[PDB]
Amino acid sequence: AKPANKLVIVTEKILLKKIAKIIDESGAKGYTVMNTGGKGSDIEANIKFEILTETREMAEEIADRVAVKYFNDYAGIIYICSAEVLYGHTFCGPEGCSAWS
Amino acid sequence: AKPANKLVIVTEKILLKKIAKIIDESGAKGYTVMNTGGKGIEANIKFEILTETREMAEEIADRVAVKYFNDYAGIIYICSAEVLYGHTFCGPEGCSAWS
Amino acid sequence: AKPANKLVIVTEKILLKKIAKIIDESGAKGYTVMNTGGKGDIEANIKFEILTETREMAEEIADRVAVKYFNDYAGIIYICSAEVLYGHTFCGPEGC
Ligand SMILES: Nc1ncnc2c1ncn2[C@@H]1O[C@H](COP(=O)(O)O)[C@@H](O)[C@H]1O
Ligand SMILES: Nc1ncnc2c1ncn2[C@@H]1O[C@H](COP(=O)(O)O)[C@@H](O)[C@H]1O
Ligand SMILES: Nc1ncnc2c1ncn2[C@@H]1O[C@H](COP(=O)(O)O)[C@@H](O)[C@H]1O
Repeated sequence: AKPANKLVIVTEKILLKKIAKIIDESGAKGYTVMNTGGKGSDIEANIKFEILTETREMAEEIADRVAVKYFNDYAGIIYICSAEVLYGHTFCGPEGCSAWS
Repeated sequence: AKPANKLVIVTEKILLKKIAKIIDESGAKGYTVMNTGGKGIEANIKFEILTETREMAEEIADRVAVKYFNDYAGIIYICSAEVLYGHTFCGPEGCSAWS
Repeated sequence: AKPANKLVIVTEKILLKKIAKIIDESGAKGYTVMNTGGKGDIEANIKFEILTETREMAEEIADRVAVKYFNDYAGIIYICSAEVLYGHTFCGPEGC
């Protein structure tokens, strides 16, 4: 297994394209996105991104960039969870996530 | 970053309003909720609530489980999380950027 | 609270039933599944979340999925630590 930061961005659904381009520009190998309801009926349409990154620094770069650009004007939260990747074509590399020395 | 518990509640879809009410009264600052499928394929909902303290997450869990989970299907779990940004969650003092 | 492993499988929509069958055959007590988008242009996929009591049960599911499918289909499998606070089946009759 390969350690990973699971970066989660939940924000207003209109920022989808802007945030995807920030993720693409970061070096992250990919991302998962989904529609969600958020309260912060009072529920509104949100989007949640989940981005597994190899380093804490890459996660922080993405978080920082989204927040500095958008979080004055739009509701959102960004957090990280620890994760381990077991299988992942691009995340772990050709030798997979359980490489030996 | 500010330590948080990510409280997850997966349950029957018909409980959405009832559980949102509990989360609202808890002092939690917000929540996410989404339609999901599940087997325990049924129509489910999943709530995600970040809480500042483990006690808040446990009180919400306790309230929901006692009120509904002997009569309806449901699972409640927590993940550790660190909040980097969150205007309401971290408040004015920010997400302790240098802690 | 009862420690748990949260196994997450993101993969192609067509494998929904096939992966569900593998999760069940593993002894896992349940799973959640949802429609997602991903890049890895955004395309439609699915995400499974499976809480397991043991790490080996999570890796058994993971191994069986990846060997059977990840040469031919897009996907990622990862695990997060979790604790279950309430669950009928996960914790048994005496609760978590
Ligand atoms: N404590 C929280 N737990 C979960 N989601 C939250 C929380 N606070 C805010 N959010 C999410 O992010 C938005 C709130 O943004 P903000 O008020 O700028 O933190 C809402 O749409 C929620 O979906
Ligand atoms: N072991 C598990 N892993 C992930 N989700 C679960 C698990 N057990 C139950 N669930 C979810 O919670 C719902 C209610 O569970 P249950 O009360 O066991 O029928 C299910 O329909 C699933 O979506
Ligand atoms: N680093 C990552 N973080 C989050 N999700 C990912 C990542 N890499 C891949 N995925 C998800 O897994 C799916 C298939 O990935 P791939 O097989 O690598 O193209 C993508 O469409 C994403 O939903």
